[PDB]
Amino acid sequence: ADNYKNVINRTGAPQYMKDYDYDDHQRFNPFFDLGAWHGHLLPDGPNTMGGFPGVALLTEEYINFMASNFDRLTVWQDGKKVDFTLEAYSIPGALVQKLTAKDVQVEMTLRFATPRTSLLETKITSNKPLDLVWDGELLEKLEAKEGKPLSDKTIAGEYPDYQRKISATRDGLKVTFGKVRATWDLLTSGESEYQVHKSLPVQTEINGNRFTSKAHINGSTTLYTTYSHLLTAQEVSKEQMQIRDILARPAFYLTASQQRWEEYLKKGLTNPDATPEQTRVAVKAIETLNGNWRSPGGAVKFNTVTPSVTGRWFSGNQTWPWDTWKQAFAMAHFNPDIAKENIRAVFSWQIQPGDSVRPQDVGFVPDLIAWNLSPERGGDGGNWNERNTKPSLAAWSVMEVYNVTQDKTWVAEMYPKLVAYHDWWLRNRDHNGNGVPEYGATRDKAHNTESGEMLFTVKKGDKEETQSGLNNYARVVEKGQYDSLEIPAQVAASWESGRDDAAVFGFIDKEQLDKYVANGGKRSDWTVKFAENRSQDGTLLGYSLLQESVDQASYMYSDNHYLAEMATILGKPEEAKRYRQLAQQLADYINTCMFDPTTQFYYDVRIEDKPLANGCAGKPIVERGKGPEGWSPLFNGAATQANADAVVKVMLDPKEFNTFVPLGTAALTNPAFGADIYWRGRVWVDQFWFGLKGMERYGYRDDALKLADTFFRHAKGLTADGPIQENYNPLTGAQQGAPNFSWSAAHLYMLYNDFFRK
Amino acid sequence: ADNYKNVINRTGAPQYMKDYDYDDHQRFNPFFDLGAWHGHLLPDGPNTMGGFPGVALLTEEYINFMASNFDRLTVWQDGKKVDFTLEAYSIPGALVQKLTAKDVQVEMTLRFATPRTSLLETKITSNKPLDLVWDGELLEKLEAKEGKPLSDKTIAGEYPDYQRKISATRDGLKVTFGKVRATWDLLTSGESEYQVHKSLPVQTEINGNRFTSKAHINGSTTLYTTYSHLLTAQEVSKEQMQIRDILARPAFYLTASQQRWEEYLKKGLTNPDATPEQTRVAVKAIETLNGNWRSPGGAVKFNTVTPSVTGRWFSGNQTWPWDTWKQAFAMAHFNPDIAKENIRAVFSWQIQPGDSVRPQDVGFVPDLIAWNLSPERGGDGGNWNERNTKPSLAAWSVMEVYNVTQDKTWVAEMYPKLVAYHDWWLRNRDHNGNGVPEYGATRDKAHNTESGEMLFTVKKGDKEETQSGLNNYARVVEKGQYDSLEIPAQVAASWESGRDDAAVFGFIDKEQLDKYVANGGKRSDWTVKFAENRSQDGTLLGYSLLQESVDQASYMYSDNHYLAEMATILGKPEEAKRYRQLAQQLADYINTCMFDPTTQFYYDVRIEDKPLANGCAGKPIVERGKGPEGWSPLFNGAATQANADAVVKVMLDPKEFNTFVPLGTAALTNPAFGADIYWRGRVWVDQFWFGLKGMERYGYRDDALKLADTFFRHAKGLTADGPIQENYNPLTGAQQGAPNFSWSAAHLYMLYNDFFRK
Ligand SMILES: [Ca+2]
Ligand SMILES: [Ca+2]
Repeated sequence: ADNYKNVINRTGAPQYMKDYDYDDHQRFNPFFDLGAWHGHLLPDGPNTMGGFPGVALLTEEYINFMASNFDRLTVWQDGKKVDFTLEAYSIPGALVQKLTAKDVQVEMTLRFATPRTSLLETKITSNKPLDLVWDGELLEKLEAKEGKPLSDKTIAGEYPDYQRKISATRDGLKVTFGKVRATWDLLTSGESEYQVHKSLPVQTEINGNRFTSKAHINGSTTLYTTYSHLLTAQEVSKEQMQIRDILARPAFYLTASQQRWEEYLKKGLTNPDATPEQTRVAVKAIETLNGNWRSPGGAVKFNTVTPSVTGRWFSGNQTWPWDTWKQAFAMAHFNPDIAKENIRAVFSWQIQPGDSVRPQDVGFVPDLIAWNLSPERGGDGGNWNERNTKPSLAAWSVMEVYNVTQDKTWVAEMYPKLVAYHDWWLRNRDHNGNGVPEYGATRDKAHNTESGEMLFTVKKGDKEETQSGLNNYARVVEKGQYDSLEIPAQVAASWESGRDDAAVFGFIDKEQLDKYVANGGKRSDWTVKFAENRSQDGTLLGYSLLQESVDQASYMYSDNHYLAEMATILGKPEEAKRYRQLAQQLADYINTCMFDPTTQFYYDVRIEDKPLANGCAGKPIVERGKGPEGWSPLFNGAATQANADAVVKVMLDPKEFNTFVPLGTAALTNPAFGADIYWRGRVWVDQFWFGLKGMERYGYRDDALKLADTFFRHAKGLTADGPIQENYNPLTGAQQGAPNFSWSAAHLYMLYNDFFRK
Repeated sequence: ADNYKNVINRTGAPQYMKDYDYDDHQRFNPFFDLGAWHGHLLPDGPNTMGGFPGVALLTEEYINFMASNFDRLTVWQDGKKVDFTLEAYSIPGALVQKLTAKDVQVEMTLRFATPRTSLLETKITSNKPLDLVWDGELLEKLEAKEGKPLSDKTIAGEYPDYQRKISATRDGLKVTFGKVRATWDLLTSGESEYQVHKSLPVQTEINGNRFTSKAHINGSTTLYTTYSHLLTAQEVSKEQMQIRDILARPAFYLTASQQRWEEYLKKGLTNPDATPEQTRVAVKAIETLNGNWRSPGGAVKFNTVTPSVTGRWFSGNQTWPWDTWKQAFAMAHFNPDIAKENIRAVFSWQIQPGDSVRPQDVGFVPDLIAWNLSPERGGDGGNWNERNTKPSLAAWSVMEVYNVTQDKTWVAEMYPKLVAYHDWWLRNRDHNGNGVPEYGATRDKAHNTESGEMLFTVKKGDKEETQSGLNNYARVVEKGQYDSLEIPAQVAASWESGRDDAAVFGFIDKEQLDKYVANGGKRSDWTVKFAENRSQDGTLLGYSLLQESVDQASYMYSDNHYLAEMATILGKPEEAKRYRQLAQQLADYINTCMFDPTTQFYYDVRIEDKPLANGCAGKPIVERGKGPEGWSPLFNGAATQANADAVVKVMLDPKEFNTFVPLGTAALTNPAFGADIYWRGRVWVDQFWFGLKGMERYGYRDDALKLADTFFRHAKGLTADGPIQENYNPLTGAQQGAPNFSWSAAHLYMLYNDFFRK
């Protein structure tokens, strides 16, 4: 671990609870481990030297800073303060700082000991007795963006019930917090606490929101301190015995952390052809993913991994299916225990028969689960969402854990859950019943009235009229006399696709649409019709875009392929043959229906009023341009060799996808292309890797290696010490997105192992 | 009428269907009369000379231009066009233009003949034979704002089904229109037509959207032409016999129009002490109101008057109660037949027992009625609104008609309808049941769910959350952890008050609010709580602001006061005694509860959690500042002399309301004051006149006369030829609002009658 110092800049001295960057994400990168609910930063100068500033608290679903300096050590001799020089750095699994002075030296090492407690070793070297002083102060200011205050609002003024208080204890001190149910900002139980326990007797003076503690030592000695963020009264009670254990045998906990991390690196850094710089990227990915891992909390009874511990809306233990599949696929190779847990977390809330909220969605996996359940399920959580799910690469992910562990009991455990999810797609996301799914949405309070009528708002100029009923919707779409049409259910469908702004789903701005029509196209070519899915008895099951997506179909091909393998592993030959048959049928549909012989590429197809003579639901939507979904059949292995050869030529074309940073979310030729548009131009690491793997699968590994090299040389900040983000401008390589982004980290790790090299 | 040429500039050559000003109103002022559904403009120069350009069609609920030049005459002799010099002007009730040449002259007079037809007299004087040519062309461009096109969209491109078509006929030509149901822009039945009939045979050639008609005359001759905009097949059939009668006795129709207008002027201009300039303003008001008068159309079976025939959202026959009361009050003095009809139109849709939509609203008068009924009543109209009503000055208006006509049958006719409306307020707009109504909203699809749960949206940052249920609402308001709360029913309540952005109703911008709090005030001081009103058996009747408005209480005083007067006139002494008692109780409440001695003014009171010891629902809301409602008790006669004396001192204070243009919608001292804010500073003619009348009622006629003079000398454009608008900046006198605004015209006329003097 010592070979990788400061892979990510973890220094910082927060002055606001919400010390955000331009996109509302915490602008510092705290160290979290063991799935804990609090993190720490490194001192950035004389003002924070002696402690690890920026205590970051994960308040159920958000990350909020508690203080800048807190338990910062200063040393005194003969009544005079010792003058230290600072050296601070992070390593995978720990924060370290060394203070050097003539007669006194201090070496502090901070590692995590339990899912709720971090351990600080303060090794003091001194030839004479000394007086120690620790100080701390809770933050007062509420919000800032890029170092500048957004307002003069204070934490206490904004949250009168927070009522933070510092109290002395028999072996340290604790901060207590009142109950705050700020749905989108701060969530506490009224029983949460931040505790500080120490190995020596200390003298504490509390002055409101600041404190000063003193202690006298006789000479060189090593003290131990535990820091714990406990979210409930039960957690507080349970942790006490652990804290006692930690202080009694601190060496065991330091060693356990050290060995655990040596193992992550040993198991994960498996590419001997990688350069030191490329290996460092892999380590950054490992640090990022492990930092985003959260232990069980609230409604989530399993360890999980979120998109970003520092993200505005991705913190706490908020978990999404899409992210989980890629996260677990990567983590299977270095932290398999958590990879498995993350998958379990998502499936733990899979809809069961007789569900109290949506019995018509058996097998469904929620878009978002978190500490707090939605009001529909008895909680007060505002994030918990069941309006949609995400593209399914669940089987792919489960199989990867097996590839590494060869644990058949893991397959036995997950198989029935994967089958239930697989079956749900076919019942609730197959409007025309041809076995090829569509992205869509569920029946929900945000999508329809009490009686089941689909809600929608028509916008024209400054007029906004809300209506309901599929019939009325049909009439409105026909006339097309509106500037825009907002359908909550269709918005949810865009979320279900994983690319809510992609051109293929009808997203194009006025400027682009005008040019399109000016070139001979019709604005109606961009209208994606919507439909409801009802059972044979008339029961509303959900909704579907009247369009079948080629990536969706390819993921379904993958699902069947892996389910067939699992069935074989479990000794279920007949089920294996069925899935093998389902896979073949999907491959044939993908190749016959979604491949356009003329443009030599794959596209989505509309579910037209009547199917084509060949049985296809509709023709490929070539007019909306080419996108990454085009190589989904290659990545998933549904493509024929000839069609793959054709797609690869387009991918390598500099006028299409072979840009400064290759394989973006829309070809340069796409009418809705935008170099800065998230899903209509920007390059995402997952789609990029899918592309290279698809290329490799059909015999083009040499070309994939070339594109990977281009990516390594052009993707901005790759070899720097900044946090991992979400995407890149394809022309400039400039980064955008939330810092410490999990799925980017996951695919960067995959790239390191599969395509990066000297 | 000849003494008033060009009172309003009616010249113009529209080049767009929507030739709008900066606020989306048609930038020209077409001549409309007899309640017809089409209007004409005067030629602006050589380009339009020979015809009356800018055919304006009232397409059910909107005003849309059809063409610039249409049926424009040019005269030819020996193949050479006769060169004419132009003279054109409008007079009350007619448009006139004269073309002068050496040996040829043409005199054209255009007046309206029926509620669907205008008549043009073309008198040609010539010493030699001549070849006549009439030409026209339909507009092509869709929209522009003050001359600058808003896009390159064409009419046909925007409305593919409009399919305008010109066809030749044996006696002229016609333009037919396809069926267009563009709710917010253009409404046609698919059977509407614009017909041109002439007294002399002409050969018409059609070329796409343009036409040319030719005829040869042997010398001086006078021809007659009729122009008719017919909106339905039935109207088309019915008008034919009218056109025949018109062409058989053209001079009789011209005379009838002339006489009708001489009568309007004789009846209306009765102030012998007015200056020529002040009289001209009265004439402009008369022309404006008569132009906004519409004959029966669609669902409205009575003649009515709209806020503005040229308004973006006030055209067609859209009618509101608030406007109607003031419109009829003024029109009683010159066009009483239509004043009565306007009142009848509003009450024709008053809710009756057993109503199919809102049986719980018997007596209720809709906020907006128009050609097309709402979908809830079987139509496809989007304007028809029953989410709320308007302040009630219905009795006051009905009484003015009686004061002029002395027709007791009129009072007998309206009395029961007024009584029903009176009773509705007490049942559905008195949340705490103390007999003092509040402004509120009805049960509506836009306000609540099918089960009757009140809808509302909570906004925090970029997060929006639509919830339902009064209990949930109460909680949200208690926590106050939001930036804004959007409640459809409360929005409708602001519409019912007639001042949707008034300070007293909680409307204040961030800057102003931050300043208020910085000065020691509480932000919650501007929070107006809301409540539902339910009957004994639990039926939802509607909603009420938890606030009793002083103007509302004063209008209820007025209602009872005038009903008592009517009961006496109708010989119902016991009913009179009851209304007198109710009026008395309201006056006592207004004087005891809403008057604040300290600031010498009246204010709304909150309906506090518990009433005050004296029985008042709450303390006057003095902290939100003073507004025009403060003198409502004076205008309506509810104030005691002592309280009136106090209020008048504040009104005449230049640091409060006695500004450049006096008596605006918010005192200069109001914390939410804004010189350009419609309801928080701007001066409206109705509130101004209410103030002068209130002043006069309590002995201050001298001061009211002075303010009237100040208004006449300071209100911008008053003596110019521009159309009447909505309001004025109190500091500069600058105008804003829809052109040809009815209620401003109504009150300007009242000012002419009551206070304007030499
Ligand atoms: Ca399908
Ligand atoms: Ca009341």
